[PDB]
Amino acid sequence: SLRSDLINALYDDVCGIISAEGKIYPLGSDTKVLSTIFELFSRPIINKIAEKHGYIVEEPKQQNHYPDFTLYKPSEPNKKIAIDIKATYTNKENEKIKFTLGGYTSFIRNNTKNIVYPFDQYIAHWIIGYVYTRVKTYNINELNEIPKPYKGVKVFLQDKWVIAGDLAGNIGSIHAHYKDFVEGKGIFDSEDEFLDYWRNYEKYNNISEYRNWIY
Amino acid sequence: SLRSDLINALYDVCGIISAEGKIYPLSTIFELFSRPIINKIAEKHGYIVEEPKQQNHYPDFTLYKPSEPNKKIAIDIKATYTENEKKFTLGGYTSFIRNNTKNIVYPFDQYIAHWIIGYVYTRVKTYNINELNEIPKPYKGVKVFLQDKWVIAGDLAGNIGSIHAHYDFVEGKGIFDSEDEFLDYWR
Repeated sequence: SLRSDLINALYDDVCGIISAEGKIYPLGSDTKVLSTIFELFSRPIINKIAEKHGYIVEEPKQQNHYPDFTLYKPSEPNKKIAIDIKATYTNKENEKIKFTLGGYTSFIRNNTKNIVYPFDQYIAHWIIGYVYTRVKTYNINELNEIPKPYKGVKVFLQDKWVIAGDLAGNIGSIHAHYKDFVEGKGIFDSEDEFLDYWRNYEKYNNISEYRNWIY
Repeated sequence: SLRSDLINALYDVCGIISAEGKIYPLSTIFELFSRPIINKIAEKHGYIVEEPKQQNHYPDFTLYKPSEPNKKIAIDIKATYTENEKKFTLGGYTSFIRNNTKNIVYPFDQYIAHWIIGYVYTRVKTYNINELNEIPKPYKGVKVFLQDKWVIAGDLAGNIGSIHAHYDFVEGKGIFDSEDEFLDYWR
């Protein structure tokens, strides 16, 4: 399985940005730089495991476009995997955390807008999450002093719908603990249910209401 | 002159470095570069800086002397690219400028100045400290400027597009006659 191999490759970080002159600038939990920093560590991994399974990998040449990684065996080109990399922080190790998962007004509702390949062609939508515990340049010899943005990184690979939640922030994911994301304990019964909730989200506001609405 | 001190004080990065010494080859970066500089000069003048607490909120940096809240300065870190040739975008012309209390940190009427810090670069496996030379750069050459929003703004988006001139920007060379004509166009 590309999937079990892949996730077990993720199971086994940043000091700052480095210049050509070897000068290092710390980053320290200041803003969105950490999502770009996270996808960077993953690109190599997604690539070695795919290759060792005969899978192509691809990225949105047209920059802003879903998903970060499109995978597929040339033989059966029509079954494509969507792999998005999301990241979130936790100030308290062992507290519940949240993620954002992409828009619901575009490709989930249109089919073609803002996606690398048409939605109908992807058979799986995986999510790679990192939960990192929140906590004048430097030399190459100062790596162990440079004020790090976080201390501890956790990752999980889970299908998108499984962890999707019922509240917008751009879809918000469930509000659970690291374990619930790994375990796969979301709130939707089927992905059919997840698609229908988010496509019709113009009646209902949360899952109870929703399920009543389908009556 | 905080505009002076700032400009005076006002970019080569080719990778991110890991704890294990490894280096990963590469607009958030320029953001990250300005922050440290913006703050050291302002503390040198007595301004408290404040970033936004939500996406899409003007401005990137609001600065003020606590005793004069209606004399805050807004700064916007803007960055684009060329190799040497022929344009930025400038927030939105629908919100805080016609509203005042929307999509902005403070009411537009508290800002007695708006600026833009512009960076115009030129575009184009892991390595280690010795391999540092072999790391292909992300951008060839980087230029920087600060100028008000009204001095370099004009036609339309295609946000709200600035002029399409040659790094002019530092000289002001824009098309509007004043900041009243600037607003009286986009409003």
